[PDB]
Amino acid sequence: APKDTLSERLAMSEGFSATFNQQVLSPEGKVILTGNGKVDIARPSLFRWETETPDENLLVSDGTTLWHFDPFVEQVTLYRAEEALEQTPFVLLTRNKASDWDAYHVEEKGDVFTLTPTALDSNQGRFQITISEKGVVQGFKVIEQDGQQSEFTFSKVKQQKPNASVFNYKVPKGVEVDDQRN
Amino acid sequence: GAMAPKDTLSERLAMSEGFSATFNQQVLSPEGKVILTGNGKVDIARPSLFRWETETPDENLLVSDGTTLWHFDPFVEQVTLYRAEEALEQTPFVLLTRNKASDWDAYHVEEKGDVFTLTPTALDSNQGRFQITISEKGVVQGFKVIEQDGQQSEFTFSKVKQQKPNASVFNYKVPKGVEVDDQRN
Ligand SMILES: [Zn+2]
Ligand SMILES: [Zn+2]
Ligand SMILES: [Zn+2]
Ligand SMILES: [Zn+2]
Ligand SMILES: [Zn+2]
Ligand SMILES: [Zn+2]
Ligand SMILES: [Zn+2]
Repeated sequence: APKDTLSERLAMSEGFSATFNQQVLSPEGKVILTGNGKVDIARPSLFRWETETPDENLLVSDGTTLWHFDPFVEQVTLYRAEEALEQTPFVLLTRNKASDWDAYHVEEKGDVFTLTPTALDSNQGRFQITISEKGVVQGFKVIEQDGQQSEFTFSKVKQQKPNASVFNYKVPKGVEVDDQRN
Repeated sequence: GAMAPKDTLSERLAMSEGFSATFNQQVLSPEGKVILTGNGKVDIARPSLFRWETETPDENLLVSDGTTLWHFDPFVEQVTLYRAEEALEQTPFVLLTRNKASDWDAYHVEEKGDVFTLTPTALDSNQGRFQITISEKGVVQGFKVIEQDGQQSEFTFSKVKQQKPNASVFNYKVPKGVEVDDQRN
């Protein structure tokens, strides 16, 4: 099955580190933004998404707190890691079992897996994960209902679980802290 | 598969007499960041026929009917004419129109899965390496032009129609008011 193929491929490694490039395309197909950064991901639930361009910022979850640090505005915002998917979709790359995909219909074409929300009332868009038969994640795409798509491609993949330390974010000096856990 | 790279690459290209598709381009610097994007559409009929219509970065048209290669630029409103048998001199895209082993005579070819890497056997070539990604069913997914210093111009195909375009698609007619730069020599 497609869900089982996706999950078994994600399960081949407990984590990875990589650089990424990003391209955002309008519904018309026009490039709106290009960006880049780095990622560390350990399964389940742990992700450290570091954006270099165009908006330098850090998003990091230890499975309990989701932190958002933006250096330009000297701000740290706190969220429940329970509500990660509401805030960011990158947490999908940290899944590793078929029951994690209950909200979606899954389809496979080669290494490309498309996850479509089951309900039709959805405002959420579809997702795509490109992952090799050896379990190497090649890309991730977020497609809005109106056709706008943000595309992430991974390179320089280190197919090893990052240390737990990488996700234990400490609030730094010189920032305001906005608690959004309640 | 990988023990006969040119035969496999040839057999896969021969699976369809042509295709049409949209394409998107990314150029990556030697340090791996995106420095340029583009898009357009392509029609290919095998052998030798191609129509590569670019929208970005520069809007322009390249089309060969096997005899004449036309390059039309709408900003300068000029079309240059070339001999089609020298198409490779002007564009690497003609490589997607091949379908037999003797067409890869100038290259060492490596197959790793669906990715075929074409390397000029001698280092002198101003051109660097080429990469064609094509399924076992013959569907071209992408094409890369790689420079020696690491820069890569990467093309990805989408909305593919695995069907031969009509021969009429490649019978370019020079539009009224366009200047003609004849290089057929
Ligand atoms: Zn994170
Ligand atoms: Zn709240
Ligand atoms: Zn053969
Ligand atoms: Zn055009
Ligand atoms: Zn132009
Ligand atoms: Zn060899
Ligand atoms: Zn005109």
